[PDB]
Amino acid sequence: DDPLQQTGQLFGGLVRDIRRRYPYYLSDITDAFSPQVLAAVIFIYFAALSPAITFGGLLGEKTRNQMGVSELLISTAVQGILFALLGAQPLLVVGFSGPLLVFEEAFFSFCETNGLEYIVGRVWIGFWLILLVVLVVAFEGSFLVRFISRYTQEIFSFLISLIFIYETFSKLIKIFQDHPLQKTYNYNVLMVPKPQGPLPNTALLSLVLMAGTFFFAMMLRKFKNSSYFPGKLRRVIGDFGVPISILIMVLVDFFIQDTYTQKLSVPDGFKVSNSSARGWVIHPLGLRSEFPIWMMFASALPALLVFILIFLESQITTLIVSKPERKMVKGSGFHLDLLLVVGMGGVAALFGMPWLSATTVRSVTHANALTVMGKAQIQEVKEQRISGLLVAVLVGLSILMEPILSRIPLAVLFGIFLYMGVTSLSGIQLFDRILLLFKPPKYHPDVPYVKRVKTWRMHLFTGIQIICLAVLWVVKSTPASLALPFVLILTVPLRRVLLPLIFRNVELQCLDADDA
Amino acid sequence: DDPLQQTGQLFGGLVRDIRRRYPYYLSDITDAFSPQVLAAVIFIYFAALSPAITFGGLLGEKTRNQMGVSELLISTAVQGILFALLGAQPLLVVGFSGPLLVFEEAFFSFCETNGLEYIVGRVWIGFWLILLVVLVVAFEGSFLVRFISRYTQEIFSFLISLIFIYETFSKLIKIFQDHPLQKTYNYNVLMVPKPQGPLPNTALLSLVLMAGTFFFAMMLRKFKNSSYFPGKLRRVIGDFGVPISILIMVLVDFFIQDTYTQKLSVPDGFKVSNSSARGWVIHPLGLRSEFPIWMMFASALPALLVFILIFLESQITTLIVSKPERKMVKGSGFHLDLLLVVGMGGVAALFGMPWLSATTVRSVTHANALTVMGKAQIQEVKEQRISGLLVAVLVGLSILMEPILSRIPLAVLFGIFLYMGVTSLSGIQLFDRILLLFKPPKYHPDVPYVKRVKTWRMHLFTGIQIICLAVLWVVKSTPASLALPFVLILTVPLRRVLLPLIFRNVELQCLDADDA
Ligand SMILES: CCCCCCCCCCCCCCCCCC(=O)OC[C@H](COP(=O)([O-])OCC[N+](C)(C)C)OC(=O)CCCCCCCCCCCCCCCCC
Ligand SMILES: CCCCCCCCCCCCCCCCCC(=O)OC[C@H](COP(=O)([O-])OCC[N+](C)(C)C)OC(=O)CCCCCCCCCCCCCCCCC
Ligand SMILES: OCCN(CCO)c1nc(N2CCCCC2)c2nc(N(CCO)CCO)nc(N3CCCCC3)c2n1
Ligand SMILES: OCCN(CCO)c1nc(N2CCCCC2)c2nc(N(CCO)CCO)nc(N3CCCCC3)c2n1
Ligand SMILES: *[C@@H]1O[C@H](CO)[C@@H](O[C@H]2O[C@H](CO)[C@@H](O)[C@H](O)[C@H]2NC(C)=O)[C@H](O)[C@H]1NC(C)=O
Ligand SMILES: *[C@@H]1O[C@H](CO)[C@@H](O[C@H]2O[C@H](CO)[C@@H](O)[C@H](O)[C@H]2NC(C)=O)[C@H](O)[C@H]1NC(C)=O
Ligand SMILES: CC(C)CCC[C@@H](C)[C@H]1CC[C@H]2[C@@H]3CC=C4C[C@@H](O)CC[C@]4(C)[C@H]3CC[C@]12C
Ligand SMILES: CC(C)CCC[C@@H](C)[C@H]1CC[C@H]2[C@@H]3CC=C4C[C@@H](O)CC[C@]4(C)[C@H]3CC[C@]12C
Ligand SMILES: CC(C)CCC[C@@H](C)[C@H]1CC[C@H]2[C@@H]3CC=C4C[C@@H](O)CC[C@]4(C)[C@H]3CC[C@]12C
Ligand SMILES: CC(C)CCC[C@@H](C)[C@H]1CC[C@H]2[C@@H]3CC=C4C[C@@H](O)CC[C@]4(C)[C@H]3CC[C@]12C
Ligand SMILES: CC(C)CCC[C@@H](C)[C@H]1CC[C@H]2[C@@H]3CC=C4C[C@@H](O)CC[C@]4(C)[C@H]3CC[C@]12C
Ligand SMILES: CC(C)CCC[C@@H](C)[C@H]1CC[C@H]2[C@@H]3CC=C4C[C@@H](O)CC[C@]4(C)[C@H]3CC[C@]12C
Ligand SMILES: CC(C)CCC[C@@H](C)[C@H]1CC[C@H]2[C@@H]3CC=C4C[C@@H](O)CC[C@]4(C)[C@H]3CC[C@]12C
Ligand SMILES: CC(C)CCC[C@@H](C)[C@H]1CC[C@H]2[C@@H]3CC=C4C[C@@H](O)CC[C@]4(C)[C@H]3CC[C@]12C
Repeated sequence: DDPLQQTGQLFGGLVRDIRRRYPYYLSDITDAFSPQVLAAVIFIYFAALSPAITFGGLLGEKTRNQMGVSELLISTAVQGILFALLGAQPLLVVGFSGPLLVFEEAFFSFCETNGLEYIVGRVWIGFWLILLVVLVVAFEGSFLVRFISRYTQEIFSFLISLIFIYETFSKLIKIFQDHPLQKTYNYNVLMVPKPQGPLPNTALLSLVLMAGTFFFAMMLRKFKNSSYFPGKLRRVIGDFGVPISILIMVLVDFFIQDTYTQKLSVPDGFKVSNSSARGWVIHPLGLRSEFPIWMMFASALPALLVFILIFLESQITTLIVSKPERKMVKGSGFHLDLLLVVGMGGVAALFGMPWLSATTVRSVTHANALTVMGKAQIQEVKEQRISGLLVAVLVGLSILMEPILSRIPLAVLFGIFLYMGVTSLSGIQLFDRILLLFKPPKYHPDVPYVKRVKTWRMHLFTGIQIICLAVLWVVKSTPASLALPFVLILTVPLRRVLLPLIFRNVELQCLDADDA
Repeated sequence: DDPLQQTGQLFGGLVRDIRRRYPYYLSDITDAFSPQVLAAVIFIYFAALSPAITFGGLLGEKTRNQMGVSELLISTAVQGILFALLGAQPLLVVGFSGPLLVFEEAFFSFCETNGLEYIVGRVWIGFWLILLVVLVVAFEGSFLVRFISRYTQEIFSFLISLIFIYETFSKLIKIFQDHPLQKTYNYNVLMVPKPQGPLPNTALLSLVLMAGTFFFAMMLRKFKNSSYFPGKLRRVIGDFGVPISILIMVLVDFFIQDTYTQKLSVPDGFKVSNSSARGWVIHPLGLRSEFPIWMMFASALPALLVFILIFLESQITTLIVSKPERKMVKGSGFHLDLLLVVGMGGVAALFGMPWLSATTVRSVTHANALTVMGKAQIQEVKEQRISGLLVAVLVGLSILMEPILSRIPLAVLFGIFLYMGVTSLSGIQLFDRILLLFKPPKYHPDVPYVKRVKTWRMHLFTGIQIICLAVLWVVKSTPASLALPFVLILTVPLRRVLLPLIFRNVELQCLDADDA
């Protein structure tokens, strides 16, 4: 029954993953028939879209429009639809991530330096990723995911959410730096690409919209598990907590018409950003210049790095989402998801669209959205394919529904990112122990490790995980950001060889447990 | 032991009030030796000052400077010092109120029409208030305060808090109306009296400062009764919850130097606002024109109205502050406080300074500030004279402490008013029953009246008190605002004659109880 086992035959895990979930496929359609599911579709849409808009914008300027917002949106749409329809864990949101953007920057700079075609280079990376993932899934390489314990899962899960929170505030600060609070402003300024100068009331309204959206979302989450209004109405309003918070604060900005706020800009149509550069289908052998055969084979070495990026990102996200404490009964497959995510991404490279990964926050957020609360204990989770499908389709149709997206500020969706960032920390025992450092020892949650492990030893354990978080954040800050996944890999040796020396088994078993 | 009893002798209550509290007078100095007491001094200072600044400003413009901020500040200082040193309940904050402001415009408008000297008119009102209060205290007229039950106390206490909250938002709205969020602004504008035109970033920053101060104050109140940090540090930070919230958000505005925010303006020195109109000491017989002897006797009729205003305001505030549920052991005197408050106010009229009253929110706020929490049950209250004395002295020295006050925005102190407004509702059973209207019947607090009175009957009782609140708010809105105290008087007949018909004794006794 345990997914992470070596069968001892070629593609044994892949078959066993299909065999376990596809029996539930008719349930994966009906279970979606709930208002809570529709509230998740609306929430996770904006959670899924705005990153693809942002990263696409960032790719555009750092890759000279070889790959822009349109390519990313279509990729997130097509791979999102397929993965929802064919995957093992539909609650995983497949999209673009920060470590993937860093690779594209380095790959572009590498290609620029050596003087090779970037987009043609990726096609080969994509082919080697298809070769590697088939070779990995063949021998059931996802068995090594067993070794990654809560220690490494939580260190990861915490770091990703901090980033998500950090970046959100970095955008608010950027708005304030762009539109400073001056004494006088210049009004003879163009706003056709974007505002050339500073603008009045822009930065403060952006803060008001961000703070307000995070407030309303949190207060409606507080309202969900309150004792006000009838139980039906309290849940319905609580389930649609974010969509109400968005609608309100979007309508707030709609009425404030004279003042400027930065909105969600999408491409005009379904066309590549730079048409002169590349077409919709990228040629392996080359576009303009004849692509070298040395790079055609040496594409293996970056593809190995991209595989490790997509593997760890996706497989650790699968762990986090399919934890025992989260009441997920339909079953999670680590081989079929890895095969699709990388396999699709490899074929996506052929059409000059970016390979994606099962992103942690968006996956967690989508799981948390579909998770229902009893009495605070988790009753069940609405595990189905319709939520992940509809989000992907809506992301695909984002280019068409510009009229609607044009009235939605970025400030409000940054308020939603802050809500996603804070909410992501909820079921992380690391974060729980970070709070206990500040709380006195008498006022502890009396959890198994609190009762058994000594207070100073528990804090010492928590201390070492901050040292790891700190080191990971330093590695992230430095140019060597593609080394970050390999530093997180060292978190597994730590718990395996280093901690057993300074700590005891009894404490280690209590602090780091598979189930709680 | 019960204060509200007829002794059956002249000035029996006054003697009995002195006899009960003055034995504790040495305790009323030492009990003030606590950090929590110093945190109250800082909090209640701004709570006491900014109203005198505002009402003084309002008197100034509606009385042609015959009485402005200077007179009000000195009155609140002198009467505040004396009442703290000589009073029965030092926790009562004596200051100017809205119903008193209504009388001063009404009396000025009367004097302007008939063509009489306003300030000389008040001197006679003051003499008749001294005659009435001595005649009332003689026969122990504060025995009628017994008839005022939680019903009328809570209806009052709630209405006063709603006003306090309403007015706060009316000032924010005014700022937004004054400094609208436009596309373009004019920078060639004078700001020497105040900004002549609209200004950028002023209204939104004012909202940010107000929202931020109310947030920090509430989160530090939430922190006070949390389980974070050692018990000493949690209380100390919790007790200084408002002063920290003020300091922070004042320093926030200090760093935002280019943008404009409206600050606390006080007079330059200790001089009357309009020297030409009149001097410090007002002459009974007249200043310029010979004051009529018909008004010298007819001054009784407005003085009777002012007495009823100051009596009900102060005596109902004394009830609220000296409730049984609030752990106040040193004893409350309703005769000695009424004698001082009105008697001082009558003598204050002679120097052209405004008669004051024991204001409900500022009294409640000051009591709530000095109230310590155990475990949520009230352990004790730090009842002493030093808090009320120091506030009054600081209000007196506000005119000299201009450099510090000039850097403090109004926006932040409006955030403190909102905090005072919401916190004032805490120990009001009316407000508690307003929440139970929305909550389901199964999730009720299990208080005596919840289990004894039927849910539909309790909601019917609460419904009638909203009808009263509504009627009182309508009477307040209309020109007849001096009729409001006499409408609140009718709240006592209601519970006495009208409710016993539709309701039963058992329910009435449970819903309206002297102790809980
Ligand atoms: C869940 C409820 C939480 C939200 C409820 C709302 C509470 C707060 C309401 C808004 C007020 C924010 C307080 C800070 C005020 C700063 C004012 C300002 O803009 O100053 C100018 C400053 C700029 O300072 P400056 O003027 O020195 O900049 C330099 C300018 N030159 C170069 C010209 C010298 O801007 C900022 O503050 C930017 C940084 C943002 C910091 C505030 C972000 C917080 C908002 C989201 C809330 C998240 C925390 C909540 C806690 C977690 C809860 C789970
Ligand atoms: C304890 C924490 C609670 C406080 C922090 C939570 C608040 C989050 C911070 C942001 C403020 C909220 C967003 C308000 C939306 C309006 C913003 C704006 O632009 O206004 C434009 C409007 C003006 O709109 P306008 O300018 O478009 O109107 C048109 C005018 N013409 C046509 C002339 C151009 O501003 C106002 O009217 C002010 C409204 C303020 C209302 C919000 C009050 C916030 C203060 C705290 C309230 C506490 C509530 C909870 C109490 C209970 C506590 C448990
Ligand atoms: O852009 C839209 C989303 N956001 C906004 C969040 O509010 C965002 N911006 C980032 N940017 C900073 C740097 C490069 C430009 C944008 C960024 N960078 C990184 N990293 C790469 C840098 O090494 C860190 C390693 O994961 N990781 C991010 N998360 C995304 C999900 C899975 C991974 C963690 C991330 N997220
Ligand atoms: O934090 C806000 C406090 N302020 C700011 C001024 O210091 C304020 N402003 C008022 N107004 C401003 C705008 C023009 C009118 C005055 C006002 N008006 C009334 N009343 C209605 C006038 O008829 C009387 C109703 O009983 N009562 C008030 N209270 C305060 C004392 C205890 C009692 C209730 C009151 N308070
Ligand atoms: C589309 O791609 C082409 C080819 O990469 C870009 O072409 C030229 O301009 C760039 C600067 O804008 C230079 O860095 C290139 O060297 C130059 N290349 C050639 C062959 O002329 C073009 O700018 C891109 N267009 C957009 C809209 O991004
Ligand atoms: C001080 O008081 C005097 C007397 O009331 C005010 O005097 C004059 O100006 C007023 C308008 O500003 C008129 O309404 C008065 O009728 C007029 N009275 C006389 C006798 O000339 C004076 O304005 C006040 N000054 C200030 C600073 O408020
Ligand atoms: C699903 C698609 C898009 C992924 C592409 C990867 C290919 C190579 C994968 C997907 C499904 C896989 C097959 C699934 C099941 C079996 C049955 C087993 O007895 C032998 C291997 C075999 C036949 C696998 C071979 C490899 C396979 C064909
Ligand atoms: C586009 C941006 C600005 C906001 C989008 C949010 C929209 C889609 C949200 C906000 C509030 C939502 C509604 C709130 C509650 C209910 C009751 C439920 O039983 C059926 C759906 C229904 C009727 C929702 C439909 C979707 C809804 C209208
Ligand atoms: C419709 C649902 C099921 C899928 C959502 C995504 C849809 C809208 C997207 C994904 C890929 C997109 C296509 C990608 C490529 C092209 C070629 C171009 O010359 C015309 C548009 C066209 C044909 C696009 C139309 C819209 C499209 C089909
Ligand atoms: C450079 C720093 C920030 C990175 C390392 C994280 C810091 C905060 C960690 C490392 C070791 C930790 C300490 C280890 C042991 C104890 C003893 C316990 O009774 C109280 C907490 C305390 C004192 C911990 C507090 C947090 C701590 C100081
Ligand atoms: C503070 C002053 C100026 C207020 C003036 C009010 C007058 C009427 C008050 C103030 C003090 C009062 C006296 C205080 C003490 C006593 C002793 C008692 O056994 C008989 C009544 C008697 C004699 C009181 C009578 C009324 C009294 C004289
Ligand atoms: C005038 C404006 C800026 C607000 C002024 C508030 C000042 C007076 C407040 C803010 C925070 C306060 C401090 C906070 C905590 C303590 C610790 C306590 O054991 C003694 C008092 C002391 C040291 C307070 C002194 C007064 C203080 C500095
Ligand atoms: C000092 C403490 C105990 C009391 C606080 C209030 C003080 C500062 C106030 C209240 C009344 C004020 C006085 C009122 C009247 C005048 C007359 C004027 O021509 C000079 C200033 C002078 C003399 C004031 C000085 C300051 C004063 C004494
Ligand atoms: C002038 C305005 C404020 C008047 C409205 C006040 C509201 C709150 C009052 C007026 C009439 C009241 C209702 C009258 C009758 C009933 C039926 C009873 O079985 C439960 C309470 C309930 C439902 C009351 C609830 C409160 C109520 C709705």
